[PDB]
Amino acid sequence: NPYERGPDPTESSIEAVRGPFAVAQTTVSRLQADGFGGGTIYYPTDTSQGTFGAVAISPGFTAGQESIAWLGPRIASQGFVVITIDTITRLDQPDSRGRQLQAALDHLRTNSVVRNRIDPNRMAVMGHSMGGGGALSAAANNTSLEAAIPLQGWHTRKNWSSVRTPTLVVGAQLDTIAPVSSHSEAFYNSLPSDLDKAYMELRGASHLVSNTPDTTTAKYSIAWLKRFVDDDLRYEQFLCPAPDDFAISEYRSTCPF
Repeated sequence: NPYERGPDPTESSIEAVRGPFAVAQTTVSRLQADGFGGGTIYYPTDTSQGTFGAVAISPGFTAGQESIAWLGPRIASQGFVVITIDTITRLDQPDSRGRQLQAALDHLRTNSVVRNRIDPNRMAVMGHSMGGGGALSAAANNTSLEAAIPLQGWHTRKNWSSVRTPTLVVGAQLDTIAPVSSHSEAFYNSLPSDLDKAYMELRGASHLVSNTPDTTTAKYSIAWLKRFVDDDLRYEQFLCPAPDDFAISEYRSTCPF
């Protein structure tokens, strides 16, 4: 595997707030952003290992970058280029959020400080709430994307049988804004039964668990991005079988991957 970056993983390593890679950051202004509201790009300084996969993360309804900012460096320090985005308007709906994630990803292709540090062929999308519904429609409209991770996703669209991208559905057990029964789980169920997918439910969690550093969210997002953006078989051990995790209320997957 030429996409493997960094040492072998442990539970501590995926749980760390920072991985082995030192990180820096650029900002894309609202004007500099074609198709999205700007954002911050976190990237590893070490190029000696090779180019890195790319991830775009969208916030939720009326939310901005600060709701998801902690995910940027935490994930980038594992070996990824991560852009946390603002939306064009604060009221943008999930379908619009998917395009803004795709245009944020596209913007990375041409970014001066980043394009040499990116493998443009290996990209992923994430999002909280309507931004998670954002992530799903971005995958449903780009079968080349490598991973999709809706975090307590919200979407009026329940059928995702067209998604061909490995998808990790992170639900909050006590979510009342996007309850897992009619959102997260419904998304997982309607994903192709043949897809590499997994549903993970955080025990006792509210809708807002993704808006503050949550170690369970980060550690399994990292494993999922490693396993499927890098084809890094070293990280399958954390996904298959169900994590031995108390923070996890429920879990179903299509393991083995």
